[PDB]
Amino acid sequence: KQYIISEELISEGKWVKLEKTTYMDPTGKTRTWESVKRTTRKQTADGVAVIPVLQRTLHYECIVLVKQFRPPMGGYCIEFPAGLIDDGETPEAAALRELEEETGYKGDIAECSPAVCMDPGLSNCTIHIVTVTINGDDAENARPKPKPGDGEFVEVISLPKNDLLQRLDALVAEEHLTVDARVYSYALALKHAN
Amino acid sequence: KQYIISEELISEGKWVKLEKTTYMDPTGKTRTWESVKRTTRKEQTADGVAVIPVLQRTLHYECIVLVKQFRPPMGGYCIEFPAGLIDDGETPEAAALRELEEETGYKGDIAECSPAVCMDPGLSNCTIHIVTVTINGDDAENARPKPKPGDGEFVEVISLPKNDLLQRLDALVAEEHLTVDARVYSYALALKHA
Ligand SMILES: CCn1cc(CNC(=O)c2cccnc2)cn1
Ligand SMILES: [Cl-]
Ligand SMILES: [Mg+2]
Ligand SMILES: [Mg+2]
Ligand SMILES: [Mg+2]
Ligand SMILES: [Mg+2]
Repeated sequence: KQYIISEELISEGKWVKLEKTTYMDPTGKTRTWESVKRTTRKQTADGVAVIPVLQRTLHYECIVLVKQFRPPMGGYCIEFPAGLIDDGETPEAAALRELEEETGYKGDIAECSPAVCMDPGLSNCTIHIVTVTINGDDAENARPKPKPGDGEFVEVISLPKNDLLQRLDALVAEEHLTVDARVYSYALALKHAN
Repeated sequence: KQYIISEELISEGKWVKLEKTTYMDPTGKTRTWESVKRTTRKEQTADGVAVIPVLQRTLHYECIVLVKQFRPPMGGYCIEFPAGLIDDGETPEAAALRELEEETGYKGDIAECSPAVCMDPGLSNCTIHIVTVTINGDDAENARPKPKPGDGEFVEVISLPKNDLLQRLDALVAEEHLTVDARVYSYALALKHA
């Protein structure tokens, strides 16, 4: 019933563009929206985010997160490891690679979402969420080696899965960090389950 | 270590702008980023709210109330938590309960309110509060609830059982062209993972 009629470029940077989208509303009235897109998409999605479940015997299961300065936020954020998918790369492969580069952990794929939207009122940006388990007792994950790309500066923060939401709240309260909405949503549901 | 040095307007719409962000990297070197912001944020502690609405009714399994809308940036239909921008002077809780009623017809009760969390921090400064609200589906107010959508706003309500959320989302994605939001999918995943 609703659909895109046209898109007008407003401004294109190296990484991001802003468009004016014209669309037909379900009454048959014509309407405009300001839309953001990445200039990098080729892929099933722009990016992957990895939910990394660190499993060590005789320990709580942990969710492995990352902390990094985010220029658009003007501050540090706590997030799932994540990055853009390389042209020709599979989401699964992008997940294991990003996870290794950002955390040093080598992990196994458990499940992979369809493409899901990041902020559909604002952008067309999509990701695959990839659940990965990490056998923390294997020698390759003993002293995990983070291999950052150029200009990446990532701190790793592992938090117990069964207390994730209280732990994140603590970090916000004391460290003045910004938690990612997908992280926070996952944490909420761990508490809301049953 | 890292901080913003300057922010230069590249293009400003009515709703969104694009900025050339200059910052200090942790090595002491100056770098740039392209940043999206909204033009609408004033003194709100966040741009918007998303509501996690837990519909509770005697002798029913709890349902998560979700909305389906056409999203011009995406060029299609998306399934999301009920959400909107926080009006100037409005509390996040008030905005959550107001958007929930407008989008779904339901009158909720506040359960909890997150701190400001980031929507896509590699791209934008956009933030929300994620507000958990219970809905007393036994109350006569919530019996046959009518959305009160604004001018040009057209929302469908989809209530799904919490205890099977991920499979039910997967089944809807299998039947039609539509994208699930990343926060909704994250929440459904953690419910499975718990
Ligand atoms: C469908 C009816 N309607 C019109 C508006 C006004 N436009 C915007 O809020 C907006 C925000 C971000 C980018 N572009 C446009 C809100 N609902
Ligand atoms: Cl798991
Ligand atoms: Mg990354
Ligand atoms: Mg990376
Ligand atoms: Mg809305
Ligand atoms: Mg609304």
